[PDB]
Amino acid sequence: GYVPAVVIGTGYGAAVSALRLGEAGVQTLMLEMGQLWNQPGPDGNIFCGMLNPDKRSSWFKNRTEAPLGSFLWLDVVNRNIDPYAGVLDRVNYDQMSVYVGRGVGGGSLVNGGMAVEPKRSYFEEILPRVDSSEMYDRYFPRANSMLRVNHIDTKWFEDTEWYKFARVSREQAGKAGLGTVFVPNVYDFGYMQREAAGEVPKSALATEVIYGNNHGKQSLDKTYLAAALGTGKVTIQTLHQVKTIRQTKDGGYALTVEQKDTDGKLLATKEISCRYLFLGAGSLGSTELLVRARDTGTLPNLNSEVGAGWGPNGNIMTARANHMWNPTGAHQSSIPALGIDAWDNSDSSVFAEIAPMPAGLETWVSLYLAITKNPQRGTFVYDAATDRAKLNWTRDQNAPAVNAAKALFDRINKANGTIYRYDLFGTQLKAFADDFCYHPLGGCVLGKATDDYGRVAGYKNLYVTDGSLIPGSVGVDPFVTITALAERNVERIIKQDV
Ligand SMILES: Cc1cc2nc3c(=O)[nH]c(=O)nc-3n(C[C@H](O)[C@H](O)[C@H](O)COP(=O)(O)OP(=O)(O)OC[C@H]3O[C@@H](n4cnc5c(N)ncnc54)[C@H](O)[C@@H]3O)c2cc1C
Repeated sequence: GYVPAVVIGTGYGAAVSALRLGEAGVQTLMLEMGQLWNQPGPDGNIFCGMLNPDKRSSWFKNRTEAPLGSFLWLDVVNRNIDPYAGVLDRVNYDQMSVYVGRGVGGGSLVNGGMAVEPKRSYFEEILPRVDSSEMYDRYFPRANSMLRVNHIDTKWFEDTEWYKFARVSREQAGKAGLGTVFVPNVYDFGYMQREAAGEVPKSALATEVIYGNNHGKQSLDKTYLAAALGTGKVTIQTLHQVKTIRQTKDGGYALTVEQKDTDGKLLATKEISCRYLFLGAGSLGSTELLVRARDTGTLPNLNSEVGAGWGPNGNIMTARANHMWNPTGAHQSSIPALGIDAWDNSDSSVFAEIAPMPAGLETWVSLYLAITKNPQRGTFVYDAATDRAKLNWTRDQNAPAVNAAKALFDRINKANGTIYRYDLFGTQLKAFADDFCYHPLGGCVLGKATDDYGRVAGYKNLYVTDGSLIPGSVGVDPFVTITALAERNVERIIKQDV
């Protein structure tokens, strides 16, 4: 039925939006297509780990997959599974696979927790219509506080076997003149210490992250969404996927919403209507809803910019083979702590996460997730035949990202006399994974598909809140930027529209 505000999804944009709506007294319903992850499974844990994947690992696939970079060591643990409403969805497009979370909390359930503010001068370049002073003065600090960002104890970091992998890359990078930075996180680093001491159940130190963390990680269900529920004005319905959006004849918006079980069986189709409609379905999900609505004629006044301007945050994965005297360790925390910041806003810019690997024995490999500045963009194009958005991105559009990553890591290899690994990303020789994305950005870009606060052009009381707003790149891990921009946007929307 009717409810004043509906929020589609429960990731970062959605969670911020719902909390502030509820605090403003607006009764709000959040619709999430995945599960509320709170039921102990067959091992007594909510989530499966990376060395024991099961159906919970995967959104409707029939076989588990190894985390990218890890196939050579983790294919042995893969198994056939029944298609199930699991937590991590590998979404396959023509020449790009985008990985997204599915559940109450969205990507916050599956991500590495890295909570980083973009460089102000880069923010100013990518979003020149946005007042950067309020972002840096007000909204970024608010986001970091609410998200419960915290910082690793450097003495513990320096001492612990669980971060040897990070220290090895730091030393190697330093021989090339390259520096590292500590990366703040939403994973409780005090908890992580006690894990190493054998004092509390392990999660990051038990090879968990990408299928969820049973402990330690402050995903959005614990932070913004808990607070939203606490207002008394917000509820969350799960296993509810919004399919269509239209503008009702008498005002407001109406949604068709499918309710499924965890096996994917359709239980019901419901119409839900509202006064205020907020899209927080992610870069992929929000954009799909809007291209569908435009091209099927249910939101005919959407503009041509809906679908445009997508990029993978310049994501490239690569790996180096260490010398035999530089082992990375059998025990690697699943939460990154250091990055290589070689980001100067030029086209050679790279911000690289020093990524753990989950094998649990010594491999001598250093793994990196590079974030680059690549101007190429893709477009989501509605396919009416299959009722799907398709992402028009081709692999050659990642050549600038590969080139930037390669130039940086070539400097490190030259300084150390090391070589790449070529075998971590399939049988063909391939040192740079260039057809995945963890950080999808764009599709409904701020100021192009929307006004400067995410109001969808052509419509009143229709808002986009999430990664689809970002113009393809932020130069850092994106969730803090999504969160801060959503804080800015919803405040203003409530003040002027609600
Ligand atoms: C492996 C991995 C590692 C990452 N590591 C980091 C990191 O360390 N730091 C960082 O900053 N970022 C990281 N990210 C990226 C980060 O998680 C995303 O940028 C962020 O979650 C995007 O937030 P969002 O609000 O746009 O959407 P999401 O968090 O993707 O949330 C969208 C939600 O909407 C739901 N949904 C979608 N369509 C519908 C629909 N039609 N109806 C109902 N519900 C719908 C989804 O199921 C989901 O719960 C990582 C991501 C992955 C996958």
